[PDB]
Amino acid sequence: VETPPEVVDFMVSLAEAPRGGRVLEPACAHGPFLRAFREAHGTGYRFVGVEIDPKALDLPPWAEGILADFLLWEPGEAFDLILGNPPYGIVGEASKYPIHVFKAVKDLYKKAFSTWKGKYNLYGAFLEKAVRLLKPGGVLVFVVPATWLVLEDFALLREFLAREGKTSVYYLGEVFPQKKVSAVVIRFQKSGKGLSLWDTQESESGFTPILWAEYPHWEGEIIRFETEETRKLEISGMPLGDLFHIRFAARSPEFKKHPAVRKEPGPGLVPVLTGRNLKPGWVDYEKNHSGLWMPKERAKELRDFYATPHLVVAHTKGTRVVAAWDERAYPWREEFHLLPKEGVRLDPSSLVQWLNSEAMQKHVRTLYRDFVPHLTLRMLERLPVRREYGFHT
DNA sequence: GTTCGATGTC
DNA sequence: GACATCGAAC
Ligand SMILES: NCCSC[C@H]1O[C@@H](n2cnc3c(N)ncnc32)[C@H](O)[C@@H]1O
Repeated sequence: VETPPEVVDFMVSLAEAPRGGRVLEPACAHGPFLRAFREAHGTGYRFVGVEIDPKALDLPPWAEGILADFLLWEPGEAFDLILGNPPYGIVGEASKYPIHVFKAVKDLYKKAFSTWKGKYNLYGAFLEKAVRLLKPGGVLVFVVPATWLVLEDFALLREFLAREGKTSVYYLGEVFPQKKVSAVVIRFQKSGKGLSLWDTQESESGFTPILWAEYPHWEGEIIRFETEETRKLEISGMPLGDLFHIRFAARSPEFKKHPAVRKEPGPGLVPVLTGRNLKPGWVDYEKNHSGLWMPKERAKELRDFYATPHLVVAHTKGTRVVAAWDERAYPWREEFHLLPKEGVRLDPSSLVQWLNSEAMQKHVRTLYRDFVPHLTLRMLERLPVRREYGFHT
């Protein structure tokens, strides 16, 4: 894992520190950020690097190297500037997640971080740790995944940043070669308040920040790339979430242990559908992509709504809206399942067409770009639906 | 119940 | 690029 030169340069161009100030690079290894900052701003600073793997710690003699777990590190003094690229990843069982540590250690992280939510991520913890290590007025500059702009797992982190100081977010995108992640650079200052969202332009000369929008009273709300168009479209109709209760499919384990489910096709048996069975406007009821089969009528045992024809919206087809009406009412292993709320009148055919329209695809693409490889509930809830498609009585 | 991916694999 | 994880985690 290395950070592209132009990314480091761009980040260094956003960093600031007072003469003789303390500068730190967490999870430094050989310290690419300390080197770049020193070459750009001089040597009149106290350079510190923290690395947990001794084989990786390799700093120049003018910097102070510290062997320790950054997240549980307790220095004597706070810092004026913290910059770097923290490790990303969920802490969990190796068969499913990338970060592997003793449960007791994960317990220590949970105890130390007030923003730790759900499965959380190593990068969220590094952000909180760095902010806590920041001296009043101090500045932090990290490059991390863009997922924290919209995901629930990071609601406390956003709320934390909003109340601890001022934040600027610069969208980069997939700037890490052979690394499947959409990234953003965050410049946080432990003072003031508000949020500034910037887009960037890449050139040979490097990255150039382009001011997109400003939210002076940001309190941790989901961060999006709004435009006059997205705004105009959102107030043109009722949020989809006000018309439908939104549930998710029962998970693979539930099906796998259910006595009515089989690993092979058979009479009276039907496949448990997945995102691969959902297409724009229709459902492929024949193909089996889950390796699971079961009698249709028994599906209501895992989720009661599996017995009722209803609207289905995709979750993992990237940032877009793919919907279809499940007229047969099949058992599903994935996707969103929307049940109309009491008094809600709708036109399935027309609503489906609206959800799959090009206009809708552009709407979500503009707002959430490629932060995450999904259409999340938070995104789905806010989709605007006008009277032509759904009406609340 | 439902969330998230320095995604997993073609 | 196509096309979506899928189950451990809370
Ligand atoms: N800055 C480069 C991206 S992160 C990878 C580096 O982070 C170091 N690292 C991972 N977890 C760490 C932790 N908890 N504390 C300090 N360094 C860490 C790794 O050893 C590796 O050198």
